[PDB]
Amino acid sequence: SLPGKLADCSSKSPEECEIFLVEGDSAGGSTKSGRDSRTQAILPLRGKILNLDRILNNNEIRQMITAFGTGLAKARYHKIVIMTDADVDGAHIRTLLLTFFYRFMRPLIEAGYVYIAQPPLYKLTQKQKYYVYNDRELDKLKSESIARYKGLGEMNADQLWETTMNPEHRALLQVMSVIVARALPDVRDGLKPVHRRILYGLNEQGMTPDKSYKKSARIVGDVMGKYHPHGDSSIYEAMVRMAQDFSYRYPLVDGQGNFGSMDGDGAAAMRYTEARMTKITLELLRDINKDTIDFIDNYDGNEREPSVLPARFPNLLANGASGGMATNIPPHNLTELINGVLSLSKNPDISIAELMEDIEGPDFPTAGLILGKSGIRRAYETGRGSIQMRSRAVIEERGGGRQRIVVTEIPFQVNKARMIEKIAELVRDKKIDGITDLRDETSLRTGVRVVIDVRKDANASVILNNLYKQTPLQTSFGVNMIALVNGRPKLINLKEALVHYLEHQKTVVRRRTQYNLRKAKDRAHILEGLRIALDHIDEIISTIRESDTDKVAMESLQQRFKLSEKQAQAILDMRLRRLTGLERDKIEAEYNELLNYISELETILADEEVLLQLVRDELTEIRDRFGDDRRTEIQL
Amino acid sequence: SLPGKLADCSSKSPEECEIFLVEGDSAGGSTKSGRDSRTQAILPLRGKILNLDRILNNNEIRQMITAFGTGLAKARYHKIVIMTDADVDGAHIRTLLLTFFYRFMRPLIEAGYVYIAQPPLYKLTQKQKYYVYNDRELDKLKSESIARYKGLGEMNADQLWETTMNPEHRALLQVMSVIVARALPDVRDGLKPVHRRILYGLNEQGMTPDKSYKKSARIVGDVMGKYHPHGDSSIYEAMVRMAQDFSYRYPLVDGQGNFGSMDGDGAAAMRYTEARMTKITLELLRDINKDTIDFIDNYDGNEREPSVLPARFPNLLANGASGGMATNIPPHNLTELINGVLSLSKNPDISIAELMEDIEGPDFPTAGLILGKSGIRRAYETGRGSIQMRSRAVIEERGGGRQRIVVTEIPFQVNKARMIEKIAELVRDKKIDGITDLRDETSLRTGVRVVIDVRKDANASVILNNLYKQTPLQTSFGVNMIALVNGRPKLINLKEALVHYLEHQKTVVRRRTQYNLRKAKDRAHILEGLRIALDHIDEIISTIRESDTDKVAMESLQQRFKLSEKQAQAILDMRLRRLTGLERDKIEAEYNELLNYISELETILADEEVLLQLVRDELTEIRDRFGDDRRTEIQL
Ligand SMILES: [Ca+2]
Repeated sequence: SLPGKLADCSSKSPEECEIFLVEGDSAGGSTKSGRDSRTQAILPLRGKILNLDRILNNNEIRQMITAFGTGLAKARYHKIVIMTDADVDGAHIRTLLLTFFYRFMRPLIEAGYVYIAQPPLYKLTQKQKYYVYNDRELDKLKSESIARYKGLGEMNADQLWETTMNPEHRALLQVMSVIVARALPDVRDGLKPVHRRILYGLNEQGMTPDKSYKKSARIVGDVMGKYHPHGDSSIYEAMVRMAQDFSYRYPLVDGQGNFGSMDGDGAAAMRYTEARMTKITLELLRDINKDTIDFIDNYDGNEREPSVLPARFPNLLANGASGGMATNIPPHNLTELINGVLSLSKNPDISIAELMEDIEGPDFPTAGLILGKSGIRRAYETGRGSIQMRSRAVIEERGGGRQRIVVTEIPFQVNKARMIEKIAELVRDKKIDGITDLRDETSLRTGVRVVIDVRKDANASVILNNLYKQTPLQTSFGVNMIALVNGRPKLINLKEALVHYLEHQKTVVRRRTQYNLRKAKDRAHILEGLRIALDHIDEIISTIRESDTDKVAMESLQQRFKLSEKQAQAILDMRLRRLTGLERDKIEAEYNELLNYISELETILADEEVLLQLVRDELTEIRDRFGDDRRTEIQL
Repeated sequence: SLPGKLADCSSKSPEECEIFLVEGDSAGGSTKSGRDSRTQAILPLRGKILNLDRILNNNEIRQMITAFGTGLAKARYHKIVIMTDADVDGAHIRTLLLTFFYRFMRPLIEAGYVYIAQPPLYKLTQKQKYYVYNDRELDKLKSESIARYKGLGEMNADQLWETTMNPEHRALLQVMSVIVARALPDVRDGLKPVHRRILYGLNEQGMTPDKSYKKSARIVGDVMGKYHPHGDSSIYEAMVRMAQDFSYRYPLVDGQGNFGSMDGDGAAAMRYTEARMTKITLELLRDINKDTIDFIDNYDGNEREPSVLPARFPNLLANGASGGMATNIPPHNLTELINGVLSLSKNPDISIAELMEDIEGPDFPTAGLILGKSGIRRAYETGRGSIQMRSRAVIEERGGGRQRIVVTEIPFQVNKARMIEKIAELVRDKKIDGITDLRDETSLRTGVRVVIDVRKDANASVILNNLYKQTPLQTSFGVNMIALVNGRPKLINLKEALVHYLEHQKTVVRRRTQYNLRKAKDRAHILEGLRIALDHIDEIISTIRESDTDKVAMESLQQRFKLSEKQAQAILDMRLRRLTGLERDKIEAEYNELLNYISELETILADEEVLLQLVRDELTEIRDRFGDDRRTEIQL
């Protein structure tokens, strides 16, 4: 009987009593409310405390035991219900607890004293809503919107009680797609859920590069409330990351203010730093509203969001993807990439070895050196391979025979401070002799500059080679090209990544042509009715002003001038100001051009290669405006 | 020369060198970037570590010393600049550091080695923008929008460098309104910045009680991005608080899901819990868009927000205000309050003693007992007084002479768990004898129920009185009626609080009448032009279709039919569908009523008492629909 932590029941006979183990925040309070305190006692576990990571019993678990009473047939509660959420987090505790019981308290499992809660699963809102517990029941329910309960904290006390812990109605049980899709980038646009939502929220609020910087909170707050309902931290961090010259080969966010550093310096408060779209990002959301990608419902059903972006440049390979680290893809050269894609499109059957005549290999924003084509080959042929990144370092001779190491560029994602802080240790731990001083003079003007002062007697060259060994001054990049292909996580090699990409581009362009074509017809149709309308205006006003209701108006108009439902409507929504003299010709001018446009669009659609070239050209154009010089040197 | 923490410079002569102490997150990275690493070294202090709270030197401060070199004329840097933000937080570190230097390192101050940074203060955007450093310079600037820099993290590296740390241009210095207004409630609506923004964001997104619950994240995310650019935690917590039956006498938020408990149980994730407006909250935002309160610019200038709400019930006193705790106001009875206000309005000169014939005193959502009219009197007469809250407890006799204490209601804001957890200690510490068992069977059906089992030999009554002493089972409420009056924090007594309130109501109602009156005229004017327009339609179409541009159209119309600029405009924006038969009469019908309405509104405005009664009645109506029975008993 823990006083402050556990809620006790009146009954004292273990046969009657039942104890619910719920996650404190998940449903501690509401679970304490809906219960039948005459026979129901609750013990909320402090989720954070519980965290294969075995160790001495937790204060939380120790309490769990005390309350049971066995830790022996002297048990206090015959039934021990485990209430936990459906979510990733929830299954954690459910398993940890179960797993636990087996190891130090199996008799309970043997005795059938531990149960597992079964809350509703679905609520069908069609105010009438439904309480389904499994797909089959749901399938039968719907045949005879949906919203799946994935958190106990979504439910009120009484409902929690009525559906899940009230014996009369309850249905106890004796005794990872979120994790997946939520991390891995789509192979089509390179973005992972948070990033895509972010770039989308930038687009939706029209924070284009041509307009002024908006405060960061203004974007975090929007995305969090509409697409990504989690801590601001996760969104702001991910947004900061896209804005760092040393993190993205092609920053997608344009930040203003303090945005951290290679040393893991933090970024300023979100209400201080400003951010807007990068010009290259516009090529990432280009045509998004021309039915080029399928939209989906947002987490709660009140908004709509892109399953992918048009991604008019090969972003996955370009900017890379980063890691648990289920995947690990490196940045590449946009010019090389686009050139590689153009080479793919000229002939489908091109070899990875030939793709590599365009795509030299990785190309980190941080520059530096790659130590050989070996790991690159393996990584491109299979999707896995270690790649050797070594800093750009030179030694320079000065005064009284003294020497000096100057580190100009460091390996990607290496924390410069921790590296400096490390060499220092190797010197205090006397594992390095010759270093008389080390400074990190890295600034905006000098660029990265770590300076190691070697002494006269020492050998800088030798020391240097010893850093490649004892420090991050050389780091391996473990390629591991995993990405969402066809909704499923897949491992890809170089060619395959581009293939799915180019495919996406052919889909985007065609889908755009179609949208544009059916939007033009729609408008051409509407213009015909307007022309008719305007021409015989006298008539139109006659038949309308004779009509008693807007509905019969619709009727006469279609009847007498042979207008369509849409057309009649448009004429009724015409403003008197459209009656001026110039209008008629603008309507005819817009029409005559629109007809020509419709024609050109049907021409693209009709011919396969015409469309592919359209893709070829648009790609070529972007490469021309955004492509730049390679920074990382592959040597040997 | 701390390696990993401090950024070093090349120069080694203390005369040249200068060290900047900046707040790590504030501007650690951007400060490391803009610097002149040839003579400028930076030491970012880990803000969190630094937190009158004196103690053993911090690891942070210890580093500060090491780097200086004196801690002696053996100093390393002749100049020691302290860069910190303007914000509340910023002045903390600025003072802590200064204060520090005096105590263990005064020679430096004596030597003039410590300076203080002076970043720009204002940026005037009129793309041309300005860099002002003080109001006078600004005043001269504007005479010859504004946005005040209040965070170093708002600035880029190069600007930080150019304006603040570049010696050529820099202007060093040898050697709380936010805190205020940001906590205290406005005496007019009872709300404090976060709450008002929240209720406003509920209104702006139309999350009215008649529509469905929206996920909590959907409100947190909106408010945070538009009005309150801080951690989601602060907003969600404050929103949860407004939704708790045991926290607000009149919940302003209508929550669904897990929302915590008296035991300090947490609320569920914001993406799990649902929330919407409470019906009483509608009386809080009633007429907000009828020019009843002054709007202001939001933190970044892209949005507009209420400096106050209409607050059609006395919310400050009703729901209270809570605490550092600069203020502390208790909940009250809405019926009593409204009655007290009506009593005020019947005669301005009413005494606090008479107000108290309506307003019995505080009235906590948690019920319980108040121990006397004493502290109440003092609190109402002066705005300060201790009030004694005691639980509702009874003893009941059972079996073999055994007794029992049953606690039904506890004092306001007392953490029930911590209280139970406390009594338990008093029993293990053998400071209480007779308690054979204690249980907290509080549920939704049983309500609050703490049960203390006393034994036969013990005296429950005696024990009980010993709890009032040794535990929160009795708690004092320290009244302290401070609130924003006229932009300034002021202490108020009972009468004064209502006075400022009733005043606000007279302002709201009049301001509404005026808005309604000038909006009706506007529309009456527009209707006259439409009538004319429609009547002579043949003409109208003639003169319009003869016009070549919409501008000359405007001209002819005003000229020939003597229409006004607005009127001519409206006729041009008329849709052909408005030409149907029924329209003309609706326009005449709407007009004929509108004229009558305009008349009635001028009647209110004209007469003082007519308006006051309007307030009297509207108040009376709300009291009738929302007023309820008093829960807290004032006894003796
Ligand atoms: Ca947080």
